[PDB]
Amino acid sequence: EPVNQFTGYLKLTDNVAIKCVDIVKEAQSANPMVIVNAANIHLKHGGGVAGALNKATNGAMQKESDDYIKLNGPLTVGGSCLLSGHNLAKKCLHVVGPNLNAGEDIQLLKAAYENFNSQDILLAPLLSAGIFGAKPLQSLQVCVQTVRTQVYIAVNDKALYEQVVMDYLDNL
Repeated sequence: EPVNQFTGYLKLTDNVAIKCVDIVKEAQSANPMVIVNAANIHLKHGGGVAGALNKATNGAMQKESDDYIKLNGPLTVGGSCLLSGHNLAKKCLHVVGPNLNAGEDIQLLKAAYENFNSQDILLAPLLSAGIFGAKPLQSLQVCVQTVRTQVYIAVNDKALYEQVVMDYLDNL
């Protein structure tokens, strides 16, 4: 029942924290109020983060998202909608980062991360990573520049995490 039980993070700034952990494992440990899904505009939750989250919900996320699309239609790249977080969190903020492999502009990551400012505390993946084709370190840099609320970022990427740590040490 206690929520937002975030621990073991590296605080990169007063707003942005990072941990090297699987986001579903971390949702179970932290019991967040808000989880971010790395969605596409059609809320088709397959592949990368979206598939992992939807699987963790036994497809409940997809069912709700289908109903949303039926009534409201697709999102816009850089946009978001707030839906149930099902068994992962109270709320899920579905945020659409640009897909560089679909030729979408990487600058749309600013708009995408601005959505995080609508919730006070969030557990999130880096947006536009995996086959969305953005280099995760660049996605992190935009997040740090843009997000003003408290975001806890879960990355399952040892290479990235150890570089982020090196950058933090260099900046002290």
